[PDB]
Amino acid sequence: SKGKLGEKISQFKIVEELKAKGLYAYFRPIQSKQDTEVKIDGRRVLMFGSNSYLGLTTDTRIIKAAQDALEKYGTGCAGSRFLNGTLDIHVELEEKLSAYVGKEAAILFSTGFQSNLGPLSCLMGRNDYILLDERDHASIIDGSRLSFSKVIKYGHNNMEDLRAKLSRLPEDSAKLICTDGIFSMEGDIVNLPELTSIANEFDAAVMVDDAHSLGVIGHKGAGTASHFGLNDDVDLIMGTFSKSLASLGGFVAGDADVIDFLKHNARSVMFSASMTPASVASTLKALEIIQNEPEHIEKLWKNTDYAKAQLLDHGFDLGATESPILPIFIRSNEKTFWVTKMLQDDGVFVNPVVSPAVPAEESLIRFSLMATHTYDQIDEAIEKMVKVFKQAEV
Amino acid sequence: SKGKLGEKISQFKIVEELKAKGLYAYFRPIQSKQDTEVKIDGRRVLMFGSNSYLGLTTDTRIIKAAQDALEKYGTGCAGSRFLNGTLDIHVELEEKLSAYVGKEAAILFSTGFQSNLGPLSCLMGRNDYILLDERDHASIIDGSRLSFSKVIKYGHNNMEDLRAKLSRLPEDSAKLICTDGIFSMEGDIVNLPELTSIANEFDAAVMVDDAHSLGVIGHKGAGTASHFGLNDDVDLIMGTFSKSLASLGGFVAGDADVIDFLKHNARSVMFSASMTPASVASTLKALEIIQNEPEHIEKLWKNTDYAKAQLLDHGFDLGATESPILPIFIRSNEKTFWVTKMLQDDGVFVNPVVSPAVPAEESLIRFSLMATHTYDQIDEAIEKMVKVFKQAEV
Ligand SMILES: Cc1ncc(COP(=O)(O)O)c(CN[C@H](C(=O)O)[C@@H](C)O)c1O
Ligand SMILES: Cc1ncc(COP(=O)(O)O)c(CN[C@H](C(=O)O)[C@@H](C)O)c1O
Repeated sequence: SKGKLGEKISQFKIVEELKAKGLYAYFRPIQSKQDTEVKIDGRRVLMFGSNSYLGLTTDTRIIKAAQDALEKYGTGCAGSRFLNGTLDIHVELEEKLSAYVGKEAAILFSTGFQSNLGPLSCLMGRNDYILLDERDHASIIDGSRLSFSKVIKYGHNNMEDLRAKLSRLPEDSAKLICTDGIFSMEGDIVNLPELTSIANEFDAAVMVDDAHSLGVIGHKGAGTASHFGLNDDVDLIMGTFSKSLASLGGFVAGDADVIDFLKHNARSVMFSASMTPASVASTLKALEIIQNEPEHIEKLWKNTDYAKAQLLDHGFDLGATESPILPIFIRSNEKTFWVTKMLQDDGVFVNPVVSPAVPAEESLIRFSLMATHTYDQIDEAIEKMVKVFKQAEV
Repeated sequence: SKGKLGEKISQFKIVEELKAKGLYAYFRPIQSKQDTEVKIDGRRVLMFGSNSYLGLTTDTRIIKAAQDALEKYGTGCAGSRFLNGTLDIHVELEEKLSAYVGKEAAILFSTGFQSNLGPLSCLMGRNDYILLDERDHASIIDGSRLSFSKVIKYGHNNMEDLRAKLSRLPEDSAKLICTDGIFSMEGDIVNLPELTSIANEFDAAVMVDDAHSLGVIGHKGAGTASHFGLNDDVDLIMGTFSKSLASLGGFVAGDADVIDFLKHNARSVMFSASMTPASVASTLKALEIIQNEPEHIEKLWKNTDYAKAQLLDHGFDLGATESPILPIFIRSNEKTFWVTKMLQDDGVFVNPVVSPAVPAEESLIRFSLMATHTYDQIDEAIEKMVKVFKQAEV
């Protein structure tokens, strides 16, 4: 029955207002591959809003690997990994990821989101604590809320605040610190050296979410611990397959004993169907390409360095990025919606960040690079972004 | 750092004990398609532990649809639906599911699990209530824990308990009742007529999880509301693609206004990458086959009725199933592990249910049918289950 339910959704007017103003730019149906240009309503649009940092969702070797796994294994596993849903290829991908990030063992999950729900829900319990950077990804906060522990947020990359909050806690309690590696809103990197120095002083577990780091930072893209040399100070390396690795799913890697506990105790793997064969095979082939062909990472960074220089040279106000995520400040929700829509209509796809995710005065568009971008495409998008920022009076 | 973390996992000994006793039967790597027989360590095993109720993960039309979508759309969308991760085919599948279950609109999620997290986390808030059957799936409890509401469990299919608990709540509060349609542990059906009569008297929203119901009950498999004629008394129909539909993902269907609110407010869709093209295409083709070819559902039920009769005739103790899930009571955790392993070694795959999921005295194995099972395969598995139950002294 719908009386109270209708009242619960009654105040949510922003979508109807964006649509009626002709500003609504969400859920655009793309008609093509995710690539440097996409097709929407039959036309071509430059894509600067993707997480496919290495451009690999169009790699024919990865497409064929997935098609071959469909041929051999079919469309789905139709069960949980612990029962009837494990394939030989899931185990192969766990062994290959463990080798890649330098850990004993790994467990896959069917999404990146569920990869954070698993360890955050089941390791810390009653009388224990989870410490979260306040800018951590939504799946980390949600995973931590599914624990029976006390969740404490600390200021963004604020090591004095982390240390102070750890200092207040009972000695006879377990603690876990969970952080994004690269944070996707400003593209900044966690202070892993100081965070792990603090974790060691308080004997806190460390988990790093490398969604935006794998294929981006670290030796051969192996992530944030690799970038800092701190593999031995990080208990759990989490990653996703939905960004550089061109697929869907994620993993948690760490010591065999911890991984054995997770794979039998995390509800998000015990009670959810396993990755499809096609996604396992595409992740395996993408992982082989990222390591064997260094050109993908190198050009991602050539594009990132070029576009960042060009944006700063044209006088854009950039956030404190250290990654291929170039946050461009607009500082008005209304201008951010207007710029986003006018750019889409003019052939450029960027992603808006608006209230209530951020304050109006910090509203921005995210311009993300892919290894497959050309300097001509970057130049075309920046020319159009100068024109639209002119029209919008930013 | 690992001192307290090592202490947190120290008491978890059951897996090391099962392995050392030679009883461990979990995470078996299958080397073939999910089918009526699977290959494990090179040998052939009858599969009676699957959720693929219609046998469709091997349908060449569904395999080819997925391979064609890889060819056209690549391996992944690399973003959230609201940004750069919507395809025309996602929208097509939402419109087709809305038509199938008889609702205005639908929103996909990348897993069934995340399909429950979405509506349960974001509709009821502070000062509101979620009412859950105590046997609801883990993803429903977890979704409800991610709300800011008060979560109340009621006794399993206990309508007097549901009504009593609703009666205690403030009138000036929203309420939502969430139930599995078919419950997977005993295979029983929710009392939807009485639950919806109570919901109407208290103006509570109703959500049904039809993971095990789609392709199983209802007209052309359209689920639990369809089975009872109660579409107009159910606000939200949730389903998964990982069972009859042979794929990965799920959806929530309902009124356009409610679905518009969810798709913009559910963290599990705002902050998680969209279904891969291959999985969208396989779900679309499976959905077309389930409706157009009635033989799949009919034979699922011919197999279910045959196997249930044969189990009862051989004197097995069955749970209160109304579905293709045939729960066989063993009532000893040690016998359940032993029977499960001896059956696997002898060529039969069933799924154990043990403490702490259930009391020792209610421990059981689940024997599930698929439309593609033959009566000969059913007979072979029951012959082997009689032999192993003899050896185990059940
Ligand atoms: C009633 C119900 N709802 C939701 C889900 C989650 O849907 P999924 O993410 O697509 O798996 C399941 C999963 N049931 C199986 C289980 O919990 O064993 C799982 C393996 O598919 C379920 O049984
Ligand atoms: C830091 C981080 N962790 C975990 C996840 C979840 O991984 P997924 O389930 O594979 O998507 C994301 C998703 N980031 C994107 C986002 O939140 O917009 C999402 C679309 O992929 C992320 O940015």
